[PDB]
Amino acid sequence: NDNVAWFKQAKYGMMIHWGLYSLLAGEYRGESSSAYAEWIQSKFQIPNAEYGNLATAFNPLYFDAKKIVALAKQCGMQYLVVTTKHHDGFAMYHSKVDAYNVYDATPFHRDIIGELAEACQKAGLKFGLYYSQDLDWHDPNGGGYKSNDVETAGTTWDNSWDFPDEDQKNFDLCFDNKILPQIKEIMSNYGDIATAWFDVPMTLSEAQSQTIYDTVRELQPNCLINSRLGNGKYDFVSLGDNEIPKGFKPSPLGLYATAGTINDSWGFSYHDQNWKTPRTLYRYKQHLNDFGINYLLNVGLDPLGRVPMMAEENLLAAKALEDEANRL
Amino acid sequence: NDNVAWFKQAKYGMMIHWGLYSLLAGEYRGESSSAYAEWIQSKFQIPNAEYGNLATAFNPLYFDAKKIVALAKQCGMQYLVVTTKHHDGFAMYHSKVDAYNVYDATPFHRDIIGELAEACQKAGLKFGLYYSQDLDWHDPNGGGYKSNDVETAGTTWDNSWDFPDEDQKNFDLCFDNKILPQIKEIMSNYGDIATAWFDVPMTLSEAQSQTIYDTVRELQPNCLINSRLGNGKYDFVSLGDNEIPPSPLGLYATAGTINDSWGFSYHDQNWKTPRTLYRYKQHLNDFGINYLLNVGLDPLGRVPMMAEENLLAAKALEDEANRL
Amino acid sequence: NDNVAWFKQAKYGMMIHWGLYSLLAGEYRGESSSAYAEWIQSKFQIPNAEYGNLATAFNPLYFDAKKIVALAKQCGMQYLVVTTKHHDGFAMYHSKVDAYNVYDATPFHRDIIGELAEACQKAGLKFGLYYSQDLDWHDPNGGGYKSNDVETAGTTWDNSWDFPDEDQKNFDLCFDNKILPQIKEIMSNYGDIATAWFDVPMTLSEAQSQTIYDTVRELQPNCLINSRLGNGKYDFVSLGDNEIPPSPLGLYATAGTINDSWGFSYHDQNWKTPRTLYRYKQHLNDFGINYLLNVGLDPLGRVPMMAEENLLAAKALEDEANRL
Amino acid sequence: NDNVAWFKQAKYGMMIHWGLYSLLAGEYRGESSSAYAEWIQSKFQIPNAEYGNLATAFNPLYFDAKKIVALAKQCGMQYLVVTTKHHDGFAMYHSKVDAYNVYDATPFHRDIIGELAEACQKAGLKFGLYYSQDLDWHDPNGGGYKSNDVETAGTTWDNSWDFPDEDQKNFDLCFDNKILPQIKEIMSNYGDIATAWFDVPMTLSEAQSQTIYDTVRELQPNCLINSRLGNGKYDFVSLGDNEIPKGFKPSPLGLYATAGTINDSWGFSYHDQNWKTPRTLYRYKQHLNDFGINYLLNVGLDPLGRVPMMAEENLLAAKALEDEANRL
Repeated sequence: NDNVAWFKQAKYGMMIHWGLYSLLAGEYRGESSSAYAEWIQSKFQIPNAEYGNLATAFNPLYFDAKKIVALAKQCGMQYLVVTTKHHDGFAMYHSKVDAYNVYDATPFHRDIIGELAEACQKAGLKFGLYYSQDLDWHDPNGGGYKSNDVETAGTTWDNSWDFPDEDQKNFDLCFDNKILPQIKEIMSNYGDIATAWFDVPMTLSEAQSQTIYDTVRELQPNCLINSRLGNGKYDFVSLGDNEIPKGFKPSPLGLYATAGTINDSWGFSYHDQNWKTPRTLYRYKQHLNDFGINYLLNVGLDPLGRVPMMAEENLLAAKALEDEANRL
Repeated sequence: NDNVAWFKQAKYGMMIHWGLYSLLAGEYRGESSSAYAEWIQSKFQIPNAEYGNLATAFNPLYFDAKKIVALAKQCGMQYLVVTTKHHDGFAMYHSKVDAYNVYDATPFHRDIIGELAEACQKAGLKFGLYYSQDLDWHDPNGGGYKSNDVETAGTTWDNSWDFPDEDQKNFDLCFDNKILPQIKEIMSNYGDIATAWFDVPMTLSEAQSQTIYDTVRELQPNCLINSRLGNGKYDFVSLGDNEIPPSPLGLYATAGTINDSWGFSYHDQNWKTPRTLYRYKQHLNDFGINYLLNVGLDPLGRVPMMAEENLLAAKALEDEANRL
Repeated sequence: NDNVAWFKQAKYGMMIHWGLYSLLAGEYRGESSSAYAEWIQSKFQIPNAEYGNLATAFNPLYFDAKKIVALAKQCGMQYLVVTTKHHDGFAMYHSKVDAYNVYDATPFHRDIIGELAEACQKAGLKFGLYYSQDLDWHDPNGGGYKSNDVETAGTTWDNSWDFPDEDQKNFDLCFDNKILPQIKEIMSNYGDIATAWFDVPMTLSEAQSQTIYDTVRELQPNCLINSRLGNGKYDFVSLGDNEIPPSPLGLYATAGTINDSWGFSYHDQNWKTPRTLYRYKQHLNDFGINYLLNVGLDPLGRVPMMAEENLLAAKALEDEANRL
Repeated sequence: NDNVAWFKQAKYGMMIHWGLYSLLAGEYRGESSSAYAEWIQSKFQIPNAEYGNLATAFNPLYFDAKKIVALAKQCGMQYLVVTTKHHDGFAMYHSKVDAYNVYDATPFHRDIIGELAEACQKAGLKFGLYYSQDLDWHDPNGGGYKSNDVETAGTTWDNSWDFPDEDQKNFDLCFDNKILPQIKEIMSNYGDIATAWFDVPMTLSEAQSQTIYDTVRELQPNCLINSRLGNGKYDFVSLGDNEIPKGFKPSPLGLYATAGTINDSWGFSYHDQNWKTPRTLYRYKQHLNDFGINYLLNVGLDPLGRVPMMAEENLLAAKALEDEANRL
C-alpha cells in the first residue's frame, strides 16, 4: 500500500455535496435554512413524502463530471471525494437495495457517483467516497434517536416527525437492511476507492463499526479510512477546524486531513454569498499543508449540477496566488 | 369604463417575471449575466436548441398562484401583471399557435397564466398581461434585426446567432404567424384583462401597431393599454425611472424591481431595503403614478425569501406611517 | 427595590460597544479582524504605544446621546447599557485614576458615559454599565495571563506582547491600582445605575469578586448585578445564546448583536433581518428573558445606517403583530 | 516629449479619491449617499459650515504614500493620479490661495499631494493630478449654476443651498480668484506632472478653457492633458465606459485612457461592498490594453487613509491571474 505515501503528498482535494437539499437551496416556505443547507429536511422537519418528491424536479441539465474534475485538476487537487448518501437517506448512485436514489427516482436517470468515478480515472485523479452510516431520515429506524440530548444544524438528529416512536425504534433493523448493504454496493462498483469518509457514530454498536471497517478492507484493501468511523478502525485522522495547530486520536501512518467549504454551507444555498476570498483559501491550504494536513475543499453543486460561479472564480484565483508565490 | 377610475386609485401592483431564463439564474458556463438575468439568452447567444431544452428541467414543484396573490393582497397591491411571453419567445400559457410553451414543452404541463388569472379573480385582484410583440429570439424572423445600431442588456436585439441573415429577414412573417395570433389567444382566454403592457416597437409597422390596439379593443374593451405600444394607441403612459418627478385620461404607472434584475438571479442579492420600497411607492403615489413592483420567481416557482420579507416589511412601515 | 419588578417587565434594552477599536473597524494592515472587531488589539497584538495613539484620531463629530436614546425609546427599549471600559483598558468616561480615557487622551475631550447617563435620565430610560474587571491589555499586570490554555477571539486573553513575563505577573497590582478604584468612579458618578454587567472572572480571587459586589451594593443599592461576576454575587443571570430554551429573583437577560460583531466593522454587513430581530425578541420575552440588542457606534459616533433601519423595521413588525 | 511614447506602453495606473467626503463614507443622518459617495455634500445639500467642520476630524493615522505606491508598483501600475481638489472645493495640498485645505484646516497638518508625488518619484512611478476646474461647492460663485437642466449624482451641480442666487452668480469671480491660481500652485510645485485630468466644462468660457491649457503648457510642458478640458486643448482622450470598443473626438497622438473603480463608488463608502472580482479587473484591463486604452483603476482611501482591505486583495489577485496568464 503506497496509497499511504501518495496521501502524504496529495495536499489538496475537491469535496462534492449534492442531493435533493440542493434544489431547495437553503430556502423553505419563505424562511432560511441553518448555516448548513444540506440539513434543511431536519431544520423544517419536511415529511419524506414532500422532501422525496424533490426527486421529480432533479434534472441537472448542465452536470458534467469531465469539467468538474478538469477544474479540480487545474487547481492542483489530486483526489475528489463525493457524497454517495447524506443524512437525507437519498443515494446519488444506482442502489439495488433502495429505489430512493438519483437513477430510479429522478427524470435525470443517471448514476452521478459513476460518471465522477470514471471522469477521475480518465483525468488521473484518485476517487474518494462519503456515506452517512448512522443518520438516515428516510429510514423508519434512522440513527440518532438515542442522542438528541444535544442541539444540531436542524432539529433532532433522527427523523422524529415521520417516525415519532423513539421508545419503539431499533437501528439494527436499519443497519442490516440498508447501511451495510449500501456500503458494499459503493465499495464493490465504481472502480478503485482511494479514500472513505464516515460520520462520528452516535447510535452505532462497536460490532457495526468493526463490520463496516472489515467490509471496506475486504472490498477496497488500498482504501484509506477516516478516523470518525472507529477508534481502532482507521488509517488517517480527520481534524475538525478546532483541532488545527497554531482527545487527539493517534495517527499511526502520520496521515491528517481537514474538510472545509468556500462559503459557510456544504450543500448549495442562494442566500449564502459569503465566499472565502482567494487569499483566505490559499493561506489556509498553505497553513494545513505546512502542518502535514490535507485540505479537502468542498464545492456544493446547484440545482442544474453546476459549480457556483464564485466557487470556481475563487478556486482558480487561489491557485494563481499559490503559483505566483511558489515562483516568488 | 370605470376601470379608468379604479386605475387612478390602484397605486400598488405586483409584476411577475418567469420563464426558462429563471432556471439559469443569471449564470451561464461559469460567467455572470448582465444586470438583466432574463436577457441571458441574448447575452451569451445561447442556441434555441440548447436554451429551449431548459423546458425539460422546468418542474416548479412549489409554484402556488393562490399564495403569490395572497402575498400581493396582504402588501395592498390591487392588480397583478405577468409575462405571457418575454423576448426568449417561450409562452408561459397553453398557446395553440406555438408548442414552444410551458404546457406542451415542460414536465410541469400546466398553464401558469391560467392559474394566476383564476387566483386573482377568486382573491378579488385585477389581472394584467405583458407580451413582447417585437422581439422573439425563438422566431427565425424575430424583431430587432434592423435596430442593432444601439447596445442592449445582451448582444443584439434579435437572434443574430441562430439566424445570421439580417439582409434576408422579414418580420411580417413573424407577426402574421405568431405575434397577432398569440396576442388574440391571451386576450381571448384568461377572463377579464384589466391592463396590457407592451415593449417599445423597433421593427414594427404603424399598421402592425394599430392592428394590436384594435385586436385588444375588440377582445378586451375595458383593458387599459400601455403607451409603449403606439403614440395614438394607449390609455395610460409608462414612465421609465428617468421620467419621474400626453396622458388624456391622466393615468401613469412605473415598473420597478426589488433587486437590480427582473428575471431571478442567484448572485443578485442587492434587495432594496423595506424603507426604500415604501419611500419610492410613497413618492410615485404622491405624484399620481402607480408603482408596479416586480417579483422574479425562482426555478421552483417560489417568491425569493428576501423579496417576500422586504415586501411585507415595506407594508408594515407604510401602515405604521398611515396611523402616525 | 421595585427595580427588580421593572426588570421583569423591561423586555428590551440597547447595548453600546464603543472605543478605540471602533476607529480601526475590523481592519488592520490590509488584514481582517475576527468575528469580534473589539478584540482587534489582541488579534494582531497591537502595541499599547500604537493602539493608544488611536485616541489622537478619536473626534466623533456626529455623536449625539439624545438621538441614540431617542432611537432606543422609539424601538420600545426601556434601558441602555454602555461599555465604560472594554478589554483594551481604555475608559470612555473621565477617570481620575487613569488618564488612558476619552476625556483626557482624545481631541473630543468629552465624557460619553456622562452624556448617555444624562440623555437616558431626561428621556426616562434606566442606565446600565459594563466594565472588564479581569482583562486589561493597557495594564502591565492585566488579567488572563494564567488562563491561556483555551483559544480566544484574538490571540492571548492578556497583553502577552507588551508584557511577556507571565512568570513575574501579579493581578493584585492591577486590581488595587485600577480595577476597584475605576468601578467606584463609574458607580459613584453618572446618577442612578439600574444594571451592572461584568465578564466571567478567569484571573480574579473570590475576595476580589466579593469586593466588587460589596462596592456596587454600598454605592448603587438598587443596581441589579449580572451572574458572570460571582456564584453568590448577583441578582439576574446572563444566558449566552447556547443557554436559551439558579436565579432567586427569577430574572434573566441575553445580550445579542444586529450583525456578527459587537464593536463596529466595515466588512461586517451581515445585519440580522427586521423579521429575525423581532422573532428573537419575541422568543426571549415569551421565555421571560430580557433582550439586550447591541449597537456598535462607528468612528464618527453614529448608529450604522442598516442598524437603525432594521431596529425601526423590527419595531414596526412587532407593533403590526400586536394589533393583528 | 517621449512622455507620449511612455503613455502608449503605460497600460495600468492607480487613481486616488480622498477628501472630507471619505469621513462620512456614503452615510449621512441615517440615510445612504448615491452610487457616488464623494458627491455626498450635493446629495444632502450639507452646509459648507457643517461639511467643512469634517476637516477637524481628518487625522488619518495610517496614511502612508510609500505603501500606496508600493502596492501600485507590485500590481504593475506605471503611474498614480490623485485628487488635488474635488467638487467639494477642499484642496488635499498646501494651497497659498485658499486655507480650505488638508494642511491648514486639519489636525493632520500634512500635504498629501506632496508625500504621494515624492513617494512616486522615489519608487520610479510617474505622477498625475486631477482638479475640478468647473464645480466648487465651497465657492460662492461655484460652477454649474447655469447647467441644472439635467440630473446629477447629488442634487444641483452648484452649491444651490448656501448660495441660492443663480440670477446674481458670476463664475468669472471664482475662476480668477481660486481656479486659475490653484491650478498654477499644483502645476508649479510637486515636481514633474506626467498627466492632468480635468472635468467636462459646463460653466466655463472658451477663454478660461484655453487659459488652463496654456497655464499647464507653460508650467508642465511634458504633461499630457485630458480631452475633457477642451476640443483643441488635449493630448490623450478619456473614454467613459459607453465609449469602449466591442462624437468620437480625434486623438492625434493616438493616446486613450479609461478611469474605473473596484466597487461602484469613487470616494470611500461603508455600505458599498460590491468589489469587482479579481477575474473582472484582469479581464477589463486585458480588453482595454488590447484596444490601446490605458486602464486607470481607482482606490477610494478610508478615514484612516488606508487602502480598503478588499480593494488591495482584488488588485493583487488580479495581478496574479494576469501573471499566470502571461506565462500560460
